[PDB]
Amino acid sequence: RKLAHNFYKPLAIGAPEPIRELPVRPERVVHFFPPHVEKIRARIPEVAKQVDVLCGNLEDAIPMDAKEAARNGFIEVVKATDFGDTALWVRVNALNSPWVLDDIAEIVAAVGNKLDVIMIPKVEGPWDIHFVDQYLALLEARHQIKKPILIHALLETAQGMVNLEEIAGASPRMHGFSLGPADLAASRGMKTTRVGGGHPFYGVLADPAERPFYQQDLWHYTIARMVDVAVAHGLRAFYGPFGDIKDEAACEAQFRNAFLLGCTGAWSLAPNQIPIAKRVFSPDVNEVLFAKRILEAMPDGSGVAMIDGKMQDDATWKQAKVIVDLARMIAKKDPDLAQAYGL
Amino acid sequence: RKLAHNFYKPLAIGAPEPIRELPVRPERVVHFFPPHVEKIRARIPEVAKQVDVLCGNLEDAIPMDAKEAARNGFIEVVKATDFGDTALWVRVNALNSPWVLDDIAEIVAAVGNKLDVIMIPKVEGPWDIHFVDQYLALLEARHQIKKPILIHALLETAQGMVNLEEIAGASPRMHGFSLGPADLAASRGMKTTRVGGGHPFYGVLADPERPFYQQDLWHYTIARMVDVAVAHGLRAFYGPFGDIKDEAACEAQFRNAFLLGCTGAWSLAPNQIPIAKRVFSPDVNEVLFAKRILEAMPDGSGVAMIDGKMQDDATWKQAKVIVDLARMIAKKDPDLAQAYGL
Amino acid sequence: RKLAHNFYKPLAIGAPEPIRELPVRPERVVHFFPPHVEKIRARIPEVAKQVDVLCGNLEDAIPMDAKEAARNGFIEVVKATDFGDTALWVRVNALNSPWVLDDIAEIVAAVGNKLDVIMIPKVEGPWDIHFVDQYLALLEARHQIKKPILIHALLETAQGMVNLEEIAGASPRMHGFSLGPADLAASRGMKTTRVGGGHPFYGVLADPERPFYQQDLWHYTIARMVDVAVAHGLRAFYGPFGDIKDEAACEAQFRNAFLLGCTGAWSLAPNQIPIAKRVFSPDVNEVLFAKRILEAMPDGSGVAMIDGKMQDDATWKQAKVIVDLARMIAKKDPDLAQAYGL
Amino acid sequence: RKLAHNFYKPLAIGAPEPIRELPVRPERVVHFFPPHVEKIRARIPEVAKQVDVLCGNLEDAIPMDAKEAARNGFIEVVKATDFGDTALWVRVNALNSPWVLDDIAEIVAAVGNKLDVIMIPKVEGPWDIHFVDQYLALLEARHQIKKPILIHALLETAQGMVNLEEIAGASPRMHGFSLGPADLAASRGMKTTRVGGGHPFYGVLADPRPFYQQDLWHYTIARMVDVAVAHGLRAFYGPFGDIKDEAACEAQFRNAFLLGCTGAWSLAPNQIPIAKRVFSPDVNEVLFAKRILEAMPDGSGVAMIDGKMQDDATWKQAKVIVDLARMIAKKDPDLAQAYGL
Amino acid sequence: RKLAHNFYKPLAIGAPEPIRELPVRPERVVHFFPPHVEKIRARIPEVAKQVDVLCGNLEDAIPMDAKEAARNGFIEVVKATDFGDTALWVRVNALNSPWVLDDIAEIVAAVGNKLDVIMIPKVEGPWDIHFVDQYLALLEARHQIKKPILIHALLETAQGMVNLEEIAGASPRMHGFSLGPADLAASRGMKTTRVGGGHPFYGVLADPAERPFYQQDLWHYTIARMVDVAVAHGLRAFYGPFGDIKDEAACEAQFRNAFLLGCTGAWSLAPNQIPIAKRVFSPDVNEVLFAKRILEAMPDGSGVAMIDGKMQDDATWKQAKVIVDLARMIAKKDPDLAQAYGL
Repeated sequence: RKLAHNFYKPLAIGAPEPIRELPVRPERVVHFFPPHVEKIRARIPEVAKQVDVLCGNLEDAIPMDAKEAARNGFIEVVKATDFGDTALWVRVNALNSPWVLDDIAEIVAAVGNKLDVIMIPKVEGPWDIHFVDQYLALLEARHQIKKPILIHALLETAQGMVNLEEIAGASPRMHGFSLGPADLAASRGMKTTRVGGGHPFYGVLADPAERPFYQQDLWHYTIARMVDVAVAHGLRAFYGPFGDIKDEAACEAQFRNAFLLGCTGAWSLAPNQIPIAKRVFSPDVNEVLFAKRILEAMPDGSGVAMIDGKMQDDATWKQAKVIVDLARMIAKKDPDLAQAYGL
Repeated sequence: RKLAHNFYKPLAIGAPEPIRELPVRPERVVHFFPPHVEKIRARIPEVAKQVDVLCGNLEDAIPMDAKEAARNGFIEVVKATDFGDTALWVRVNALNSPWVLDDIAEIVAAVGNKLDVIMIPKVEGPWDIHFVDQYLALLEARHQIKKPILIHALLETAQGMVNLEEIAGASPRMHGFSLGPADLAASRGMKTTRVGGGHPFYGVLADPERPFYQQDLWHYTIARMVDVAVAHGLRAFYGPFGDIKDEAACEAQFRNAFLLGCTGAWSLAPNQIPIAKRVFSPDVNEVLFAKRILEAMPDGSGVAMIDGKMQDDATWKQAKVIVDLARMIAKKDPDLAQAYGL
Repeated sequence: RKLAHNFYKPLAIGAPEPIRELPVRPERVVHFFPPHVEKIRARIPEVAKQVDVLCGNLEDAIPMDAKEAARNGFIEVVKATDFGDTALWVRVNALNSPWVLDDIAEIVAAVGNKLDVIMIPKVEGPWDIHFVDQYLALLEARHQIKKPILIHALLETAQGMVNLEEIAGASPRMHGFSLGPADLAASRGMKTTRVGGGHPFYGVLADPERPFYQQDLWHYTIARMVDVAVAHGLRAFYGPFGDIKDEAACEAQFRNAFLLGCTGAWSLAPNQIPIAKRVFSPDVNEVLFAKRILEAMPDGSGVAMIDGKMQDDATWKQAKVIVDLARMIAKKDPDLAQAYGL
Repeated sequence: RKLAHNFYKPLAIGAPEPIRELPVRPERVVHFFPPHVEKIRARIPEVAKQVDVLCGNLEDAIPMDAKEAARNGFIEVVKATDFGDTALWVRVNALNSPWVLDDIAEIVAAVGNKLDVIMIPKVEGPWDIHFVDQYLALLEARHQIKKPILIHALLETAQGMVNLEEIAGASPRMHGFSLGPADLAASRGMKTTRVGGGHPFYGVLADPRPFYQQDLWHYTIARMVDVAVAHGLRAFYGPFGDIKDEAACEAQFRNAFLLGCTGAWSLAPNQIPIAKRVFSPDVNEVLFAKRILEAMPDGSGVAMIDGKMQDDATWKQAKVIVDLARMIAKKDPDLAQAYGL
Repeated sequence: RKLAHNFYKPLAIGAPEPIRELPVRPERVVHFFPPHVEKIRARIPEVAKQVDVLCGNLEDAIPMDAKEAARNGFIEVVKATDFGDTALWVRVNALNSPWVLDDIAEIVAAVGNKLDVIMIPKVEGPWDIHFVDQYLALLEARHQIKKPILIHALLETAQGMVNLEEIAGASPRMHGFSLGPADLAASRGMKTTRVGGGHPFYGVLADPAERPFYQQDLWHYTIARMVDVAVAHGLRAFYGPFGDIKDEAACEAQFRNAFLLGCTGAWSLAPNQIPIAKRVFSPDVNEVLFAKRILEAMPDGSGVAMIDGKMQDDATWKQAKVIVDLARMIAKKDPDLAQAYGL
């Protein structure tokens, strides 16, 4: 628990000033891609135009022999690509791995000024954050990175869920969390199906034709807790990978459940999940219109105002301010939503 | 959190001795009324006889040009009304609002001896409780209030849910928590259809037509609220249900709270009044069992075993609570009086 | 918490060295038996062969006038029986009862080397663990117990759930947790139709006859229990299911706990024995995947990758546990032996 | 720490109700004695009249073959002695020792209604207190002890000094702390020439040479007092080993007293009057407190004495120091007139 | 402790923005005066010209029948006086007294825009700070106070010393601490012969004519602990009152002991203590001359510099900046120190 007057200081001389609040931009879909596959690298400038954020993958589904080819491939394609409004993330290897050191160092050195958020696997405590925060700062100051590279934590273990508060407030670099269904289920010892997301035998048997069996959601406690901790710290919650690429119905349903609980976006591991994520995690229409009324009653966000019998202040205003700014950005690339939002 | 030998001490010279445990009384329904409306104000003495708890509202749905009127209005009825066995609460404005200072100060000064619980909107940390505690204490001393005015925390933000333990044990004034569904959903970013309800699209899709089983949005919230509240000797409450017209959903939602361990719920309309009282009335067989406990242990001392279960002091005090509670309800409900035998 | 270098030191001179990790063995079923009953006592050596864990009961459903005969009767049967591969547990009385002192002391004194785990009722805080840990150490050093006796915490209060993390990391004696549904629901104010069951009136009403989707009362509880236990290297157990004859609902409830990460459940009758064993037997596909991890990394060192997932120390020793557990079960079950390939 | 509404409840059924405040009584001197020595046991009924607190010792300086004799001898003399106004303490063996179980269990069983305070050696954390608290409660309930036996923590390790706040607020049984100089110095690696004393070579050298000796125990005692007082506990100076050096003994006792310590141990009859003389309540403080008790008849309302507002916390301490002075006045005629009680 | 992103927010709509760093100004002497006394009240414009800080007293040594007179007297003299460079404090009554509410409310209402710091007696925990913080914010918003009024905690109990960390980080209003010797000694059970002084009989007796008796300082632990907690949280530590007015020798020695341990200033209960405090707690000439070179080496305050073998960063530059500003302000009032400092 750092002191407030030390929390927002750069951890290295020449490192960029830590952020006071998260950058507002579309993050409905976190599209993953293997940077070592040449065919994939070829289409990256085209796919970048269809997604909110594009994320390079050096960890899972990346063979041990391809680790360096992935890192170099990532650096290669990023140097050549103008991502424009699409954000750039990268998931490096775990902190105990023999690749993570070169992963962060070589990438920040080469394409640090294009990198927005870095994803760290298997974050189990604030000590993990402390290392990465200090490590990035020294790398940022070294190569004159102009904007602080944010930290996205991947929740994969039982300990991670327990230490969620301490992780959330360990650094001003914190961006948010991603629920890793397959990894977390393996850690906890959950028996799920279809690489994480449910099990048809988890339900309630009714009292006595045949007794009704009402399936229940295995991930209620997990997401609910993830949202509360994240929101309280001004961070965003995300549903991670939905491994069952072919079941688009279960995918959209699972994505929707996350959205209804307060999640910002989800991962896509294939071209068919891109439109699903962008559709589900798009800001509610009525919610956008309501926030426009709030911004109109309060030009500065100063003073006291009441809308629909509800007192307004700086908190509700900044909040209305982010969702309108967000919706406007989405409207800029979606004529159909530009009409529905009036933005 | 304060030291044990300082926790139950008055925060002001003249302030009444803090309570050691919650006053036992019916709290199945907390009826909200707008004190600035003379028409509604005039019916208060008769409504009070219909509800367990009556709560004046100065906050939401009370216009900014009517705050002073709502405040002065509330003082007016309370001065002129004898509430009898009905508890008197009031929901003042937010701690950052330009109304809260005069709200608490003037109401305590005028009717502090009739006010039981004050409800604080948007409690997010123990620092909120600490302010209200010290502020009330100085006010109680100035006007010689005989009973300590308790504090009810309204949960409306994510931080409030996370800091629930710190809030619960921040003061001996703590009464309990009310879930503010609409406000909490807005804070978290929950997508919900109507206040107090859930969402039709939250559910589990069955494996490869595929059935769709709706889920409860508020399960985690109520469960955590109950656990924290009970552990600190407080009481958990379900807040407002915005759909007055839909009584079936209202009873179903109130029942979900009751089954998880909530004490009562809010009522915004007269049709919600009998619903809350019916749902949150103490379980009959549970009451009947506590009567055996109180009898096996008249003094409440020594060791006793009922149905193979050992009875210590903790279970006895719990049994004393529900039996007394059931009796105060049986006092004005001939049917429950029959079932309880009280 | 204690410092790391002190955490694994014995609390008494002559007390066995504290374990660094849980002893791996079948714990799918915890069969309870009243040691004061003679006809039950006689059939014990036979019942022991049919269960993974046999637990003597001195607490609930044991009359106060039979407490001593239960304690003595337990010592008698344990003395004359070689339980073999069956784990031996005992549930003593509550830490505030007038029996617990003689319970722990006399049992450890006589059969301490045959006792594996002691179940403590109503653990509410780390202080409870601290007493038993220090108490046991003094008793172990006195009678030269070679194996450290582990503590199994019974969760029966809301405060216990709130302090679950402090309880989990209070001692290396910690084995795991078991839910006490009848008590935990009483403490919370939860309404259940069965001990360890749910409630048919708890569910989501659909928007406009309106269908009613039942929900699980225990989702929050089990989920929190699992995360805390697993994080501290402990095992979470479901506990008892009241409705003995509802084997259908018994299996479903046991299954839900298993799917969430619970190691096993209690059995209150012979018919619940095969149900618990069937349900909590290690998932076939976890066993298979674990063997691939072990086959890939002989000594557990170095870096490897299975199905795209990097394997480290944590994954390896976790896989070592599963296979060892599956092998111990394969030994006494030919069907699972072929399914596991062990 | 436990929750406030649970903190003051008996930890066993039939156990006496936990105290809310420390019992007010003279504790200027804690006189130790070896209960196994029959010659000492014979004079105890008379020695008790000469000390504020009498504490039997089962731990240090008690041979391993005499541990059982000491425990039985203690029970024997306590049964035979009417202690009157003299407090009865006992220092059992360490919590890891093979004697502590029998020490606490058998003594409480036989003379639990005469035992006021147990001194526990080498208390390092709240866990130590949690065990003793729960263990005592079950023993108290079983033998129907009428008053809760308090716990006095011995500070003998660096860890104990670090976990002071956590040890203090871990139980309502907590009476206070005694400093254990020899063992604490050994734990820290501190160099002292005497048990309870400092070191002549610890000091400040002047600039170009006089050498100004410093007190090694300043930090330790100051920290102990703050933590104890904050929790409503009493801090004590432990044993002073150098029996013959009465000048240095009084100086060490006085240093502790000036910092806020309640009393000190006595390892020999000659230290008994020294502790009394030093740790007797200041006359001026007693007289000023009498003014408070007179100005505020019930302790309510708001008064002001010498330009200082008197609430309830100030009045409660005025009441404590006066009651304490009166009890001492009951057996010291010189202070009876000095205090005016 | 609050989260960093909520820590620096107004606690009320209309309340001024909380400070990020302590205002830099001469605080060597905090001169106490009784506002209920007429002749004192009439010389205030003259005395204020001779002190760094002027603090009105409503608490100790103020009779109960004079509480209202003192409160009104303070308000009247502040309204009529332009204090210029002199800071204005006030010590209201204890938080449990029947005078606190009126003390704070009426003063903020009438002279809130002239009040710099408010001193609270007997601060024992963060909860105390929490009340005053919120109370002030609601009063500041109501009366349009432009600058936030800071909180100065008086240490008078053993509990206060123990909870010193939680107190220091309880609010951005925190200015620092003052040691209250008579009250704290009474709480602890200490014995002193003078208010603020030690005790002759507290010392080390040398080994075996006469055995020498080396006197020891009673307040070493207290001041040392107070300084570490204060400095860590970016606060300032003050000695407080030295009750022995006559003994100027002991007063200066006692003030110096605080100054050598890092205390910013002390109270002056009498006109003869004013020049003593100003002389003692004036910034050391060596620190000013050296800290200037730091600013000289690195003007903007960034980059990597090295002075006398020691690396200079943001932390050291910021501390060097304040010591020169402080010295320059003092230079404006003292031509001797203006010569020594060179400012």
